[PDB]
Amino acid sequence: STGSATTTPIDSLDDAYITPVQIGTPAQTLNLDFDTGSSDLWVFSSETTASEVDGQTIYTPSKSTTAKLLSGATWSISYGDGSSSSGDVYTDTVSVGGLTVTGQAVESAKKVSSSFTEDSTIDGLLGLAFSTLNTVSPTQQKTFFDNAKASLDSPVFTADLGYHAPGTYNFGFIDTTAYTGSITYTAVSTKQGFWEWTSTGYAVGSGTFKSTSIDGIADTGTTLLYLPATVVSAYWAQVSGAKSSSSVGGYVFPCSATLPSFTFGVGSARIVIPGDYIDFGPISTGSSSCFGGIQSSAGIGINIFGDVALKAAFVVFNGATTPTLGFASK
Ligand SMILES: OCc1ccc(CN[C@H]2[C@H](O)[C@@H](N3CCOCC3)[C@@H]3OC[C@H]2O3)o1
Repeated sequence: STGSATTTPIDSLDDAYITPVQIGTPAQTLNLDFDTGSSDLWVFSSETTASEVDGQTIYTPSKSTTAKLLSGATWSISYGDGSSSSGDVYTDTVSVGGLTVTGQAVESAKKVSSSFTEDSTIDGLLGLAFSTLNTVSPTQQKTFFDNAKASLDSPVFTADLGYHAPGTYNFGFIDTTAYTGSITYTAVSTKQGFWEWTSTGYAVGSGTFKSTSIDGIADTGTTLLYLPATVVSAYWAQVSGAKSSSSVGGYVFPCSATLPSFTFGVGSARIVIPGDYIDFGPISTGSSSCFGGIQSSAGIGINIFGDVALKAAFVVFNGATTPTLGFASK
């Protein structure tokens, strides 16, 4: 089997991407944030505290003839931005772009934090990291991909995120028309449950390539590119007037600036992030100070190849017995 679904930026800055997902019988279509950095599938629901729902589409398990309450199961997730969600669990039929899984754990939210409430465009998350990170208790549950894996033509999915444009998630096949040149594959460690790999280095603009190992995760659920302080300093040094601001919470730069590209290494291959991918616009409405899309990972503990990096590539999440990651230019 295979599946193919279009993924769309939620706003003009590509702050996140949503992908339509069919849940239940008859189908209830929710727009979910496909997140290769986590392993829960959770949704806004009929059970979510009413004051915490503001515009989102909800899953109503009582209206699904295939929904079954998973007895005694609960879930709770905290995210690094201080946001959070929690609730109970159903199993139900879930389909993505024509690919169907029966008995998928669908984690129904009873509570969500204010950041989720304030964002009407995201109806929940679909995790695509390794199932060891799933938060369901007392019995951990499997990801959509893990459930679909055996049935797929090939045990893979690909992420093809657009810059200010739609893109695609494919399951079970590699679309060889979606990239240029070759796909370079690189080793993955699953020891922390992530798609964790090691970049071979970086360049800033037309600068010299720096060979240096950068261990990080391929994370579609993170907006920006988070890299070591040394690297990030080297990047913003090439932007006149750029400064790290404590009050704003990272590097900002004059909106009139022309941003240099950023290149990262995948083995001997090179992925080039165009400079305008690194512009996330005025820090507040009407400001001439803009927020940078490359930020320091120092306060995180791990480097994160978020959408800013991934959208510059065609990315293969290879879930073979020994998983690997593939990157191609496009
Ligand atoms: O956009 C919608 C949304 C909500 C939750 C997630 C999934 N990724 C999250 C990521 O894990 C968190 N990291 C990012 C890097 O700095 C440390 C904290 C951060 O906090 C929420 C979001 O970014 O996406």
